Amino acid sequence: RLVKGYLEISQDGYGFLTENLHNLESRVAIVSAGLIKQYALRAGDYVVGQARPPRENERYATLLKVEAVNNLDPEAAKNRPRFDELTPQFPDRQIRLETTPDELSTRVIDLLAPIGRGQRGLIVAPPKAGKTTLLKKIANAVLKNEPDIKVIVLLIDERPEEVTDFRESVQGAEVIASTFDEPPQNHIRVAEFVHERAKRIVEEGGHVMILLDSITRLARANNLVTPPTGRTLSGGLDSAALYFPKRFLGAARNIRGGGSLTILATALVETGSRMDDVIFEEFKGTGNMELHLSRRLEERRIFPAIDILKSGTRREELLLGEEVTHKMWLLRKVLADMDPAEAMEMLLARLARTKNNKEFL
Amino acid sequence: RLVKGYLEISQDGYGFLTENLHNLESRVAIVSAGLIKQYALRAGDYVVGQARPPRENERYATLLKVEAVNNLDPEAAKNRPRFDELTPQFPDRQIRLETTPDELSTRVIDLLAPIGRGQRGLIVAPPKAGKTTLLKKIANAVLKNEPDIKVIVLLIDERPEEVTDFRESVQGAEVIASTFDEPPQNHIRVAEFVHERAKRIVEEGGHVMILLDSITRLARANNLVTPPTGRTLSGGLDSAALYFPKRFLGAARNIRGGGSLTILATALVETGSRMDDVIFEEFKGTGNMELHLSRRLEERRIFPAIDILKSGTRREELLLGEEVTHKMWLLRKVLADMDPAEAMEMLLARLARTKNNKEFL
Ligand SMILES: Nc1ncnc2c1ncn2[C@@H]1O[C@H](COP(=O)(O)OP(=O)(O)O)[C@@H](O)[C@H]1O
Ligand SMILES: Nc1ncnc2c1ncn2[C@@H]1O[C@H](COP(=O)(O)OP(=O)(O)O)[C@@H](O)[C@H]1O
Ligand code: BEF
Ligand SMILES: [Mg+2]
Ligand SMILES: [Mg+2]
Repeated sequence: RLVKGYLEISQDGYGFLTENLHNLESRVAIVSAGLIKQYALRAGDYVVGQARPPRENERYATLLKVEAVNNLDPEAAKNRPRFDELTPQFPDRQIRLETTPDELSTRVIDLLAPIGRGQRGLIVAPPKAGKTTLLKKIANAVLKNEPDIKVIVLLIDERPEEVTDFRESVQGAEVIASTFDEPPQNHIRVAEFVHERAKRIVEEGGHVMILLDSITRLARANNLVTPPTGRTLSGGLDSAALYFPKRFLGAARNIRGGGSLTILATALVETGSRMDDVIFEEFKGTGNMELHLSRRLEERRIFPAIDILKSGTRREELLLGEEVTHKMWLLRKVLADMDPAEAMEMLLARLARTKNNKEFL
Repeated sequence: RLVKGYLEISQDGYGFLTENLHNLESRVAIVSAGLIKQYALRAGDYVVGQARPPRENERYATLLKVEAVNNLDPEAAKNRPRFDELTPQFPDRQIRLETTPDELSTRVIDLLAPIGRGQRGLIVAPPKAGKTTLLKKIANAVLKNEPDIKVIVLLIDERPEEVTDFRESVQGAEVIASTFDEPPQNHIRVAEFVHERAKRIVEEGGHVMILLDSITRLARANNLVTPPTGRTLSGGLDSAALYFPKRFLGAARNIRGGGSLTILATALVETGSRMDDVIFEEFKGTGNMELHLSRRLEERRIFPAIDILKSGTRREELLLGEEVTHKMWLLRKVLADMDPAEAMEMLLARLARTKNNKEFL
């Protein structure tokens, strides 16, 4: 009998193998501390192994033998550089964007913010600005441009029917979701489990995409979970709550020894709460990529409703050639001085004629 | 002897059958934990059954036998998917509106926010902006367009005489009311009971329609009831009180297995308190419909006093055909630029000539 799951090591030295729901389930498989020490297994490690029905007085199946860890033969787990000791460097492998149903979005993103491997990016938009739809387009583009990259879609505290829509429209990539009906406890648990899985995969030199809608809601759950920390930060935030979201996002990095962790998350702003603004400014100092969306552009029904002037990445030269670098610099200079909605309107009109490369030509 | 009511399960595993007043009554019928276990009854379930006079030393009549649960035989109770387990989808069945005493209002709403089954909608207006009268029009229009839909009206913390007006104007559709004379505890209890009833009916695939005036007042009661939660959001809002209103509203959804829960509620804004505005922005992120009414349009006595540009839904394509989609897109493009009051004036003048479908022609 074969069982599979993702390792979750408890406090007692033994662990369980989880399902896609990322929660304790009746079918989880027991993993003894002996096996964990035997294979240097770590939280989030994907374990596949033959198991047996539980004996009498046993409520969960026990993993008799470990077969594959993170899809590989487990000796390599013993002698590998730990994810935490991997050298972080800047995103050195740009990732072109193109999605057929709306490739305006992909070309505009590419012209506004290049994506590499190890990207620590954020999209900052008010509610109802295509934020979620842009995330969908990016997911589709990645699953066409980088099929090799494990694309993980994490949805925290968001709308269930949107969860269904992405699950259906992601063409099978790992969609982990926890709707707003769930308490922040569920959100934090699922997010951390997915995060650990991603770090374990990257520890195997893997390139991982995490499309995290509502990182702000994740921070909200973190604050709701932070037990006191004492004083209150301006806006209602807690001083020690944002440490966990900060670490969570900062995990995204490029590795010199193989693999990359790229987390692209969606940020809410212009929400009337100092809390949201403080979270945004706190995360911007950690991220390498920002794309700002304008509420007014959406109000005019101009899509993608991007605020071009505020958008950009850091170290684009590492993701773009000199010709492309000068092209983008020219484009920003031309558009820098002038109004947002008009900017998107003529950018769309000019890019609509042809693909971006010819739009240059 | 027969009795009927709605099931309210106590902490001790037994329950009582309630009347329309949605509270403890002397006439409530005891329900043993047994019957609940056999019939798998749940809170809000409507139970009808032959009862007996209570024995000596008994204060409440006891349900000797269960005959029907939610108007259907008890067997289906044992084998049915739980409401929490129902797959949510987008509102896929538009509900077209009309009320004879004001077809202007209903047709403008249809042109501004088409309604589907499972709609999580909201109308946002300052005090004295027709929100109550508009809700009255919607109640009347639904009781003419969708008699099949169980029309439940919930009036929380609102003017009593308006309650009574709705009583003789709702034409018998279930209305559960709790004026501002009641404490917030009564509001919370009654709202939760009605909510559970609605979920239980939809669990039987029923299309349930909930018109909730004073949802902001419901949130006020939630905040007043929340025992501490420690910190406070800007404007005086509690950090954890709003979870319950959020879950309450998010219950509204479209079920892919049949039935729907469509909740439309009245929101108060421009009230001079950060609290109402924070509530509005927070529920806007959960609702799939917003219809904005302008105080100035009321002050000019122009009705309905709708702010067209701010009003709109999400996924209209699922509720309207392509011709209607293009028509409304054209109408907004034309109306996008015009002043609120004057835009409404021109709209009313044009639509007054004919039924909306001929106004298209
Ligand atoms: N590129 C687009 N094309 C068509 N509609 C869009 C586009 N972007 C946004 N919208 C509309 O805006 C609404 C909100 O977009 P969404 O991204 O889901 O919200 P948010 O930006 O707050 O996550 C959607 O219902 C959608 O119809
Ligand atoms: N369509 C309308 N036609 C005539 N009078 C209206 C209309 N809408 C609102 N009003 C007037 O505005 C006042 C406030 O309306 P209502 O929505 O019932 O109260 P509130 O908006 O303060 O809850 C009422 O006294 C009513 O006479
Ligand atoms: F309305 Be957005 F999705 F926050
Ligand atoms: Mg969204
Ligand atoms: Mg009112």
